[PDB]
Parts: sequence; structure tokens; C-alpha cells
Amino acid sequence: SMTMSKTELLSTVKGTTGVIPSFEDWVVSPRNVAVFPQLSLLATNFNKYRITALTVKYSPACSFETNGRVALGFNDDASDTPPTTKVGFYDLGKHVETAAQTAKDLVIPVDGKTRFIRDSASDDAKLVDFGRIVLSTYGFDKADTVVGELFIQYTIVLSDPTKTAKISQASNDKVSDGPTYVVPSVNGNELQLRVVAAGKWCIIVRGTVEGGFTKPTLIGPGISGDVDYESARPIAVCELVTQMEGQILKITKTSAEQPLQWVVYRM
Amino acid sequence: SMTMSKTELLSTVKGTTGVIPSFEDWVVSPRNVAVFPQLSLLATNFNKYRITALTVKYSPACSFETNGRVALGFNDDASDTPPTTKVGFYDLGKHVETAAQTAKDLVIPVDGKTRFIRDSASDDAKLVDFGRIVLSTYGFDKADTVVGELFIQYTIVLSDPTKTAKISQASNDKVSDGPTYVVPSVNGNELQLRVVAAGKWCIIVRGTVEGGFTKPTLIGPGISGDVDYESARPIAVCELVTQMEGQILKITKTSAEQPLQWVVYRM
Amino acid sequence: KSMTMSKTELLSTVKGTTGVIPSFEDWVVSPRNVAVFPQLSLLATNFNKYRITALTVKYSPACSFETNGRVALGFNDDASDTPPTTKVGFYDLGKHVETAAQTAKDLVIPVDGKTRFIRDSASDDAKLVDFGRIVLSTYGFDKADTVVGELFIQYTIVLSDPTKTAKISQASNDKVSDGPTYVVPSVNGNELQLRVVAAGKWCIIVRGTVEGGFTKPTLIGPGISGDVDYESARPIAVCELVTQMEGQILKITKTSAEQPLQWVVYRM
Amino acid sequence: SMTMSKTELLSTVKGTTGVIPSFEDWVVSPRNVAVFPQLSLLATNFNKYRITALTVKYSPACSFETNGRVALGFNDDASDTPPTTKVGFYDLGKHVETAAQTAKDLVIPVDGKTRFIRDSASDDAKLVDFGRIVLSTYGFDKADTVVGELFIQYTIVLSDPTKTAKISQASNDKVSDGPTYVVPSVNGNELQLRVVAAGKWCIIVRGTVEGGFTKPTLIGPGISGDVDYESARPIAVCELVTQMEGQILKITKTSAEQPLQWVVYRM
Amino acid sequence: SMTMSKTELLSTVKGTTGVIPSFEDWVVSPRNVAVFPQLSLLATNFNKYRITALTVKYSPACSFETNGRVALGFNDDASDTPPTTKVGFYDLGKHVETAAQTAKDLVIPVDGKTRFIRDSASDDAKLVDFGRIVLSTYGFDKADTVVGELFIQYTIVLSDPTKTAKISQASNDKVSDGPTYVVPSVNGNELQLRVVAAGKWCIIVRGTVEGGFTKPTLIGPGISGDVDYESARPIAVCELVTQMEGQILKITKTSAEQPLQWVVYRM
Amino acid sequence: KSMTMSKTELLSTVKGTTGVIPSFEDWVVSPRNVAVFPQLSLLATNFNKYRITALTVKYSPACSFETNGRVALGFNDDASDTPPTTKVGFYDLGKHVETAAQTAKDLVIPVDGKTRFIRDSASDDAKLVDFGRIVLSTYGFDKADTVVGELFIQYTIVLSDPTKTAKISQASNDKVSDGPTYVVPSVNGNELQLRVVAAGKWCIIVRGTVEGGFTKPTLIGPGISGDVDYESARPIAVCELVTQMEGQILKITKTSAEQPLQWVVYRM
Ligand SMILES: [Ca+2]
Ligand SMILES: [Ca+2]
Repeated sequence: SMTMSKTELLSTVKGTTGVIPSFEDWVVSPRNVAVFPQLSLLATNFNKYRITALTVKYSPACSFETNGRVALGFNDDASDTPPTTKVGFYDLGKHVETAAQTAKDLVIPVDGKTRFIRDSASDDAKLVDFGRIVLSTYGFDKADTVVGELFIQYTIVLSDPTKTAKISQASNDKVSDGPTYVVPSVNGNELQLRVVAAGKWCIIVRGTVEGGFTKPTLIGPGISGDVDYESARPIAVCELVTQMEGQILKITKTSAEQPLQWVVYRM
Repeated sequence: SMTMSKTELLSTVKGTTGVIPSFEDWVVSPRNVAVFPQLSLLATNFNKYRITALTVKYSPACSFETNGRVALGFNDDASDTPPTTKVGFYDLGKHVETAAQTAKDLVIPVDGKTRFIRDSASDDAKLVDFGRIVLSTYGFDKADTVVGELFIQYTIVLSDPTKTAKISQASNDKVSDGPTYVVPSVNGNELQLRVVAAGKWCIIVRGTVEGGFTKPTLIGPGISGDVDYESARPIAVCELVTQMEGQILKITKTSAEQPLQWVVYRM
Repeated sequence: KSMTMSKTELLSTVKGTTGVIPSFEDWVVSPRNVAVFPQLSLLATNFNKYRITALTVKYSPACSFETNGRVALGFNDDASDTPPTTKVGFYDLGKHVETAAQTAKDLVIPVDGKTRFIRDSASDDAKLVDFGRIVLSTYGFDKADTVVGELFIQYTIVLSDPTKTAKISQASNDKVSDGPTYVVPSVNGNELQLRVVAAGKWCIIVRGTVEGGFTKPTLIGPGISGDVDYESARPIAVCELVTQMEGQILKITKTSAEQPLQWVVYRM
Repeated sequence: SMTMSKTELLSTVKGTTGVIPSFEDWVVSPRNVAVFPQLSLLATNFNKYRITALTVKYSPACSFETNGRVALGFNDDASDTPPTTKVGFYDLGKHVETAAQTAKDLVIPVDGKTRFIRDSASDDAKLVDFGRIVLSTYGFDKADTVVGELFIQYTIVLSDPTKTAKISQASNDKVSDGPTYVVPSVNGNELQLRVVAAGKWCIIVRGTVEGGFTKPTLIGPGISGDVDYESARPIAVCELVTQMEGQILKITKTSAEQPLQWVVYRM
Repeated sequence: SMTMSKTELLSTVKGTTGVIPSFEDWVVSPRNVAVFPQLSLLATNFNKYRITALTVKYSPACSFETNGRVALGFNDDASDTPPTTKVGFYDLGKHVETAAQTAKDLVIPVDGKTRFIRDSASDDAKLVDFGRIVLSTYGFDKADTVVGELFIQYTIVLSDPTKTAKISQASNDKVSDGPTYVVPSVNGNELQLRVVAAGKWCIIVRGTVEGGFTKPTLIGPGISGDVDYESARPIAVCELVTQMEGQILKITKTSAEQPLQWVVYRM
Repeated sequence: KSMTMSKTELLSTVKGTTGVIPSFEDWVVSPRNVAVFPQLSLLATNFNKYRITALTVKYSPACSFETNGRVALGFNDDASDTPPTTKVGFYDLGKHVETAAQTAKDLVIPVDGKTRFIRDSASDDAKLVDFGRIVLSTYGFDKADTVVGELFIQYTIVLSDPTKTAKISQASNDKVSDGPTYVVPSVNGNELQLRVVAAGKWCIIVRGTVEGGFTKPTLIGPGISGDVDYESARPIAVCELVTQMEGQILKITKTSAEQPLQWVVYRM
């Protein structure tokens, strides 16, 4: 029985211009790297968890002369889909809105329930996950631009130690019994790996042919690293440092090539 | 910060012939992978530790006809030289002796002292390390034959949470500031990477030539995996599984080739 | 006997940092570290032990209008562990505090009741002698080089074991220095860098073997000026420098034939 | 003056065939190196001792197919003759019997009497010595084969601090006023120095001729070291390591040569 | 846990003429023979020590009509260098001065700290050593001449018994893990071994050639012994008795000879 | 704020003097004078004013048998007036005390309640800044060089006006120094003498114009040792000295063609 209390960096908050609503959601399970960078790592060694305390804090990093609004909401059951309308968010159990340049906390309620830590995709969200967090942004007069970050302050109890869950993520991960460090999106012959959280990582891309795929490319600011590429027996070894959520690795293969293979290790 | 109790596998025990004692030692430190395969991982998230309970147990697995002595000893002064004489060993602070067919437990005494956990070789062993364990054997009928294993039972309390440590080991680490997953051995153009403990690993070997080094080879029963080799820009991606301590990855290079680079990740 | 002092001192001047990538700065808390205890360091020279009873870092803004940016402070009591390199790493520290550029914030470092030896040299065991390390981080600003605010340390220490005065000059004791850590070196092959820890007036002397020995040294940094007296005969340089901000650098490159150079630093 | 508790190695135990008992004895005295290898050293700094706890434990190391009896006995009258008969042995004050595969402990009783520790043979055994221990074996299938070792567990309190005793042994000591590290045996021109216990020693042999004696030779498994020999002014400097009791240094001399001189230092 | 109280002879005090200051320093660690002749020997069997009481007593052995002054000082941390100016000594934590013909005590302060007994040169003085003693002499009107001696009166507690540290000192002692009985100083082809403390010793000098080195010579009063020399295979066996600190063994080799070898045993 | 300190320090070691002619030694009482305030001088560096409330000089003998000799102490509050040269002159001082070699004696210097500025440099008005001058005198001994006793200063001072740290290095400011008076020079035509005021570890650097400039410097005194690094190319000397008693001397002789040499002194 291990009790942890810490305030970690959850995500960066960028402004939203326009009129159509913009949403970002999370989930809340200690297995989720996107939410608990460090905690997820400790979580690999326990079967259960119980949250004693939980608060999401919005910490502005912009001037007082900044327009815009930031809203946070929480939902009891992770199985329900996030809101897709500004009305839905508001009909949600709890929500808080604040001016972009003003700090504000969302203190999430806690049941005494102790539950299993999710093992795979086929697990029941209602039984294994805690809830879901939602962020919304509007009223800014400048596109993507950081205005603040939100930190997660928690106190959860890990228990029932067990064998260490798997630490690497692979292309052929059956039932996603592995962690989710990166999420892929395929657009024809172009492949995109989106690094879910900030951190140090190592990704290995492998191919069949030889022309296979072109040397991969790093998309977005806040991502740097070393890309070791070798055409013959298409292979790339990328040692990256993502200093922000959602950075991108882009690889383009030949129509000749079969879908690419990859693994991600935590550095 | 909380406590943790588990009994992990430490090492297998092979026979030794003759009246002349054969030794093995381990320095007790939470970041020493060799002693705490699982725990070492957890330990990379705290600055201090305090062991409250620690006992080493020898568990036989051999036939009752075996001959031989198996003895355990502990010295709380990790900086002092390991014994060399049979008397040297028995003159240690605390020791226990038994026959190969008979189980025995060495229950180590504890100081209530809380201490910083080692960041690198250069930290003072007397300030950071708990002590040293010593295995001694002799009098067996035949050499390298397994006769039992020894497990480590503990209860330690981690504290002073902090920034996560280096999780990967590279061929150019700052005075052992990274975990020691593997220990290199060189004699000419032949390189050996001794894998410290049982587990799942991924090792990457790089060169700088074309024929720099030949496809690497696996030594020892209980080591297996895939060795993905490519001569052009000498590179090998070995995804291994080791069911026993001290297994070996052997790689030979061209007299022309520069000394190799390697990195080892936890799988 | 033993003395107890309390004082506030300027720790640093904060410059803006551009983009999403964090910039870091760190300080090791030790009574003889001039970077942190300008005046106290002198006094500290006459005792063997110290105990900190109160310690706080304050950030005070110098801007108030349209200035965006994050300013964060963190502390780590394991003075020998590596400094952070990642936004994540930093926030995972034992204690940290965040703020926006135009809003003041304080970091109160927790204190243990431990009395410890004051560091006599670069080879002392940091875990035994140093109190901890302080870390500043900045990123997210629009303008590159502008002063945004200042950092102050407010302390209360107790000096205690009296002895003969310690060495006041730092000298290259063939890998590792000898006295107060005025400068920290880093060798990069044939090139040598001496990082002058704190702002001040200093005098450094570099020596060699071979007459060709090393090239005339160079000053790297916006806040380092001085007079360099080079003599390529018996390889020697006498530099009287003026650092007006922490971390400036003195660069020297030697001949592959030349042995590792030696040096000394006097406090003017 | 303070107390001390330790369990030291006493001797190895070899088999004995036949129905006729084979014996071994040891006189319990803190300066008797044979019984207290380490302690004997400490003991050279006090004038008195008092044993509060003493137990001899036999620890097997043989296969369960071995045949044979192993028995231990104690007699608090060190001056009395050791037994010769099997009944003689079992009629002793306290004894314990066991089989070669089975561990057993002889727990010796204690008088609270505090006594002077022996300075030399001439001191009255009844006034100075604690008693005598006896090992007996018989019924084994084959002769000199090791079957276990016996350790000595004690708790004694030293007192009446004084001037340190002689630490070296010379070939011309005043009625055993020096430690007995070695015991000489002579038959003609052949000299044997039996090394009493396991340990590190340095023996020096001197002659008085030119060819006085040949380079000395080492007898027994578990004895090793350097023998630095020089014929002109017959001299040998042997730095040995003995991993077992009763090892032998053998030196042969010229019929002309005078009986040799030797000195033995602790290493 | 052994508690010792004894008053042993620390050193001889000789007069100092002239005007330039004269200093002598010690250190204070039970491993230091120079300070604890007998105690150092017992200390070889324990890992830790704690000083309960400590006083240095100056005991004059000269007439009342003797001019001169004697001063003693102590420093908390053994890492700091001894004073090199009369001002430094005086700025020291504690100091006491007395007339040469008058007895005087220096009672050193004690922390409750229990620390490890130094194991080698690479140990941390601040963590493992107790402090440092300094002696100064001046105002005498006759050169080297004994005027008194200083005795050390202590009460320290030895604890955490372990395997016996090494007892001999050798030329090739790596990291000085051995005791320091003698300190060498080389002046070209002349070698000097300075016997640190009074006591009985045995030193063995060995060479390569044959002319190797001339029969060694004893320098200083208060040193006598037997020197057994043999030219062929340069070897010397010296059984000495130093009745005072700093006596000297002098050996001169040929330019032909390589640096000499030697070991020192405690007699 | 302001601090008050009390401490006893070794002032000097007394050697016997032969004959009827007196030997003299003097000290100028000033908080930044290392000769008198070894440890305090460092602290004094952080204030502007001081006030002495208690001051005593003690002579303690080191002999007791057949040692003849007079030992006398005197004080003068006019720190700028010349030191005595005559037995008479000395005894005509404001306050003096006499004793025989084997008998201890104390001199208690009277105190005024004046708070004054601490001397920032060699050109400060002694009457305004210095407290006074102490004088030792000896003569009448039978043996020439033997230590006869020691001198100690026992004081209680109040430091008070806090400011930025003062200069710690002394530099030849073209006739008259700049910082603490570590050394006092006297030019005798083409020869220059630097008298090192107090025992300690020091580093001195001498420079010139003409390549021939000046001869390699010499150490004058029984208690001065060190390493001199001479380079007759660009006339320069780098001396790392060790004075183990007050008043040792560094001698340098220059070319008649050479301009007055310049120098600096660092405290190690
Ligand atoms: Ca110190
Ligand atoms: Ca001023």
C-alpha cells in the first residue's frame, strides 16, 4: 500500500479563435501517461488504486491584457462520450469557467471506491476507470498560442502489488495490453505517430523493402532528437525529447512497402 | 511516500568443487538492478530509502545425494573488501551455513537509518549503501550445476519523491548515473555484454563502417530473442528475454572498426 | 560560540525565454558559494559548520503590461542529482511553484534541523555537505532579451564550528579544485572552459609547459569584460576580469602536444 | 572490559571407518588459536575471561547416503585424559550423538567462574582452562572424506586489560608463552610444520650452511602461497594461505645441517 | 559492543629552538597505530567506534629550571590541513598552552556520533575520522631533547564486529587498505622507512639483482634489533624494537636495482 | 544593524634583543589590518564604520629560568605620529608598561567612544580613521635569537555601517595603494621593497615596461619562503609567498631606464 501526493504537469492550454466549440478530454486512470506522466510508471507494479484527493489547477502564463475564457468539466463515468456541444458541457456534473489570465481550480469529488487498474482495451470503463476530464477554450483573438498550463494535484493510493505490466508499445499490440505512448494515424502512404505526452522516448521504425520509407521527420515545436536512418532494410532509430503534448513523427513509405512496424521505449 | 514488501528472485546457485571457497557478492542498494529487479524500477522516483526488514533465503532444487556447502554472509560496511579466506568469510558480522539439500534463511539486522539512494558511482558507499551480501560455496562433486536459487525478502520504505532517474543504459554514461543493466567485457575485437538479471530487454548495437561487426550471437541456456542485423551502417536490434542472470550477448568487430556503441532499454 | 545571520540578497536577474522549450538555471546551496552568499561567503570562511533555519526565494516582477511568460522555481534536496532537462522533469521535483511573468511568487524551501560541515573543496561529498539545489525555469515569452524580474534569497543561517581561516583562492588541483568553487571547468578535448560562477571582480592565471602551449584566451558572454595579459613565451595568461552576471565563460584552447593546463583564481 | 559474541569456524569433519571410534580433542582456552582463530587475537590484551555462553554446532555438507556416526562430548576437567573407549566417551559429563547427514548442537554448560587466561604451559589447566571438547567418529564407508564442519558459537567477557602478549611464534619459545600457530614434527632430516588453523600466515625458515635444506614444499589441498627460496645462507620466506586446518609445510635438511630455526607471523 | 578505557603513551615531546614555528599533528581514528598503539590492534575486528571520553595529557619529565612552552590544539574536521602559522593554531577550536615543566590536560569535546572505522585512503575524512590533534613547541634553549611525553586517556566503544582487517603492510599496498606501520621516503638510491610508533616489528626487504642493496642500517636512538643480511638475491630480515616514535631503517640500492620491496609484520 | 565581536588573537612572537639599544615593533590599530585582525579583517570588509569598546595587549612569557631582559609596551592614540626611536622617546609615550622577560604583564589601551569610518585605502586620513598605534620594545637580553614570549590582543569591537563588500586586493595606485594595506613599499632609488605586513599566504605580481626591466626578486627574511615565477621577456614576476611571521620583505631592483614598477597583492 503506497500513497502518493504530487502535483504534476498535465497539459498546455492554447487559445481558440472562431465560433465553433473546441474540446479536449482525458479519462483518469493511473495507466494513462497523458494524465500522470510519472505516476503511470509507478502504476505498472500494482493491481489496484484508490483516489483520495484530486484537483485540476489552471495556471495562467499570459498577461492581464489577454482575452479569452477557459472551462473545465468532469464526468463520473468514463464510458459516456465527451460533450460535442457547449450545452452538453454545462449539463455535466461539475464545471468551472475562468478568465484566461486568472488562475482557477476544479476540485473533483471522490468516492471511496478502490478499483482495478485497467489491463487492456476490453476492460469495462465503468468498472475500471475513474471519470473523465474535459477542457474547452474560447474567446481568444489569436490562434494556437499558449496562455497557460494545467497541473494535476493528486493523492492516490496504489495497492495490491503484482508483476510489472509491459512497458513498451508495439505496432501489433493485441488488445492494447501495452501502454499508450503514441497514437498512429494513417493517410494513405503517409504515417503519423503522435506522441501523447512530454518526455524522453525512443521509437524504432522498421520496413520490408529497401526504398521502404524516406528518413522520418519531426513535426511541431517542442520536439527534438536524433534520427539515425538507414535505407537498405528500411530502419530508423529515433531518440526523441518531446517537451509538450501531441508532438509528431512523420514517415512516408512507398506504395511498394507494406504498412510499417514500430515500437516505443521509455528513455 | 510509502512502504513496500515483496520477495523477489535474486540468483541461481551453482556448485563449486574443492575445499577452496568460491564467492559472490552483491551490494545492497535499491537502484542495483541485480538485487532488486522490480524494485530498482520503483526506486528511480525517490531520493531516500530506509529498509525495515530484509532476509535472504536459500531454496534448494537439488537431489538429496548432492554434496557441498552453501553459506551466506552479510557485512554492513559496503566499502570493505569482500572476504577471500574461508575464515575471512565466517568471521563476518553475520552468517549462516547449510547443506545443498537443506533450505536456510539469512535474516539481516537493520539500522533505522534513512539514507539517500545512490545517484552514481562516486557517492560514498558508507553514506548511501546498505551493506554487502556474500554467497560462498565449495565441496560439490561437479562444477556448474544448479542446485538451488536464493530469493530476497524485503520491506523498505521509499521517501522524498522526486524527478524520475535515467531508465536506459548507454555505452557512455556519466560515472554510472544510469542503471547497470549490462556489464561490458572486452578482449581485442571481441565484445561481451553480460546481462545482469533475468528480464526482458532490448539492446541496440551501432557501428561506423559497413562490415563493422558480424551479426551478434547469444550465449547461455535461457537467453533468446530476435537479432535483427544489418551490415550497411553496422546495426543490430536485439529484443531479448533472459530467464537467468549473467547471460551473454557476444559481438565481434573488424580490426578497422571503432569501438562499438550500445544502448539497453527495459522491455 | 556560534553566530546567526539573516539577510536578503540578490540571486539573479531574470531574462525572458522564447518558445516552448524551457531554459534552466541552478544554484547549489552552500554557505561558501559566492553565487548565493556574496557577503556571507567571506564570513563562512572562519567556521567549520553551518545550519540553515530559514530559506526563501522570491521572484519580483519588473513588468506589468502585456508581458507573457511562465516563471517557475523548484528545489531538490539531493544536491548531487542532475539538474532537470525536461518540463516534465522539472515539475516532478520535490517542490515547485509556478507563476506568470507579471505576478510575484515565493518558494519556501523546507528546512531539516541538520548541522553540517561547510564545503572545504570541490571533492567534498555533496550529500554530506550541501543543503540542496535551487532551479529556475523560463519559457513562453514573446520578446527575447529583456529583463523581466529579479530573484532574491532571504535566509537565516547559523555558523558554528570556529577554526583557522579557510583558503580564499581556488586552484586546479590536478583534476578537481582546491578552495572555494569560484569557477567550474569542463574539458572538451583540447579546449577548456572556466565558468565563472558569480558576478564579481576576479583574477585568473593560466599556465603551461610548451612555449606554444595555448592560444590567447577568449571571453564568452555579454557580461564579461576585462584585461587579458598574454605571453606566449612561457605559456601564461593573467586575466583580470569583471563578470556582471552569473555564468560567464573564459575559453582557452591548448596544443595537442601541451599537457593539461593549470590555473588559479583570486577574488579581488 | 566488555563481552563478545560470534560464531567461528572450528574444523572440518572427515569420516572414519570401522566400529572402533576415532577421536579429536581441543582444550577450551581463549588463547588457543585452534579453537578461537579470531578471538585468540583479541585475547592477547586481557588477563581474565569468563564464558557465559558456549555451544558447538555440527553442520553437515554430505549426501544423505552416507553412513556413520558423529558425536560430541565435553569435559570440564581439562587436565583429565581424553577418552579411549567408546563407553569412555559416552560416559562423559555431556555428549550428543547424530548421523552424518543430520545437524546437531552440543550446548555446553557454564560455571560463572571468572579466570586468568593462560600465559604458558605450566599454568594449571584446572585453574586456567575452561574444559575440553571431544569429537568422535566411526562407521563411515570410506576414510578421509569430508562430511561436514563444526562451528563454535560463543559469548565470553574479557576483563582486566593489560600489556599485549607475544603475537609471533618462534622455534625457541619459553614453555609455550607464544601463540601456537604451528606444531613441528621431526623424523630424521625431515621437518614438518603443521599449521593449526585456516588463515594467512608468513613463515620464515633459517639454516646455517649453504645447502642446509632444500626449497620447502606444501602438503595438503587448500594450502598455497609463495615460497621464496635461497640456498646461500639457507633461507625461505613462505607467505601462505591455508583454507583448512592441519595443512603442512615440509622441509628437508642436510645430515650436516644444524636443526632449523623458524618464526611464524600473522599476515 | 566493547568499551575500552585506558591511558596509553602517545608520543615523546622534544624541545624546539629557533624562531620558526614547529608543528606535529595526528588525526584520531582507532586504526591509527601512531595514536593508539594497542587499541589499533583491537580495532581490526570491528566496523564502528564511538568516543565517549578523550583527553591528551602532557606529562613533563624535566626539571623546574627548564625553559620552553608546550601547546596543544584540536580540530573538529580531520579534512582541514594542520596550521602552518602560529596564528592558525589559536584560531583553532580548542587549544591549551603550558610551561614545559608543568603538567596540563587538553580535554577534547565529544559528539555522540558513532562512525565507521576507516577502511582505506579513499575514505572520507569528514565521515570516518574523529578530528585532529596538534602539538607545538617553542622557547627551548637546547635542540632536540626530551622534556616530557604526552599520554592519551580515552574511553571509546568498539562495535559491529567483523572480519579482521589486514595486519601486515606491504610496498604495493593498493589504496593503503593495510595499516600504516611505516612511512617511506625515497632520495634517489637511498630508501628510508620511518617507523611510525614504538613497538616490536619485523621488516623484510627484498631485491632483484644481487648487489641489490647494502646491508641496511638503523638510524636514531631508541631502536635496536637484529639485521640478517644476504647479498645474493638481495634480502634482509630485520627484527626490530623501536622504543620511540619515528625511528629509521636506511637502505641504499644500486642504480642497477629496481625500487625495493618490503613488508612489515607486528611481532 | 550592527555586530559586536570579542576575541583574542596572537599578535606576535617575541624574540630576545641584545644590548642596551632598544628594538622596536609597531602596529596600527585598524579593523582591516590583517596583522592585527586576522579573522576579523575579512568580516570588516562588509561595513563602513567601527567602534572599539575594549582593548588589551597581553605579554605571556615562555621562559622562567635565567633569562634576563626588558619587555615594554606602549600606546599612542595619534596613529600618524612617527614611532619612537629612543628609549626616552618610548617612555615618554602617553601610556606604557614595563616588565622583565619571565613575568607576564598587560597593557590596557584606553578607549574613546568614537565611532569612525574603517580605512578604505592607504590614502585615508589616519587621524580620522585609525584608532592608534601599539609599540613593543626589547633590549637587554643575553641570548640573541630565542623566543621569549608571545603577545596577544584581546578585543571587543562593534562593526556598523553595512555596505557592499570592499576590495580585497591591494594594488599600486601609482604612488599609494588601493585596497587593504597588505604590504607597505619603500623606494630607495632603483630598488623597491615590499614589506609584507603579516604572516600568511600571499600572491604578488610585479610588472614593467622595458624587457630588461627588473632583476628577479629576492626574499629577505628568515620566515619568508615561496615560489617565484620570473619572465624577463615582458618584465613580470608572479610570486606565491608564505610569510610565517610579520614584516618579511620582497626585494626588486629595476633598470634606471625602466619606469616605476606596478604591482598587486592577492590574499590566498
Ligand atoms: Ca572544514
Ligand atoms: Ca568605506
